[PDB]
Amino acid sequence: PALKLALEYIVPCMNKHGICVVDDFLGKETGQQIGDEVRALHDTGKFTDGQLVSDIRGDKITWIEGKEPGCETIGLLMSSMDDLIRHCNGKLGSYKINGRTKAMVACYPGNGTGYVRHVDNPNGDGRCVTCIYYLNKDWDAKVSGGILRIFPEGKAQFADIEPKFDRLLFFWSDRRNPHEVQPAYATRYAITVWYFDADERARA
Ligand SMILES: Cn1ccnc1CN1CCC2(CC1)CCN(c1ccc(-c3ccccc3)cc1)C2=O
Ligand code: NI
Repeated sequence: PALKLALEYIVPCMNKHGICVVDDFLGKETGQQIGDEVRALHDTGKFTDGQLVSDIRGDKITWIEGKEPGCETIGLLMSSMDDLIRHCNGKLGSYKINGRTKAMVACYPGNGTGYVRHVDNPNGDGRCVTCIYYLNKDWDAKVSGGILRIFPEGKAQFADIEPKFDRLLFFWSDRRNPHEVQPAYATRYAITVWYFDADERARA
């Protein structure tokens, strides 16, 4: 229920906390299909070899426009993220969201790598909202790790997000939300898109 989710949940939660989670976003049939497509990209070698950690390598990535052969349902996910944001009108902060990046599909290989603490957009590059879709069936963070931990600015607490199947996450891309991915001991997939604020971007 896009507009309803938008108006009753995503808008008030973002404006109050700046971090929001939607479980069971596309449902398990579409979700599995996205899973399958991401796995096919992995098995057919479309991912990079992974972030040079040490040689130990971490998260493998691939940029996905949405129209590529074999990425149709990823395309569908993207269109559906786009619908959510659009049905938010201009009510996320005072931002006017007019574009987004392609989809970054990330795959942690399960070798104990994660991702160091960072801010997605620390220097005003246009990106106002980070949108992440998780695809990991029966993820148990107690056993496989890979929690996304956010450190909201000015709070003395963590916000730990499990990379659960069919979960969608929004958070502010700027310094309000430093985050890290804790070590992952199982294959962990996520798809991220960033939304641009027209003014910040016209001006980057
Ligand atoms: C893996 N993961 C989990 C949680 N956090 C992360 C890492 N997080 C921060 C670093 C990345 C990925 C996300 C590396 C790519 N990237 C990125 C850079 C530049 C642009 C860009 C530049 C110009 C014009 C338009 C877009 C878009 C995206 C990031 O921000
Ligand atoms: Ni990040």
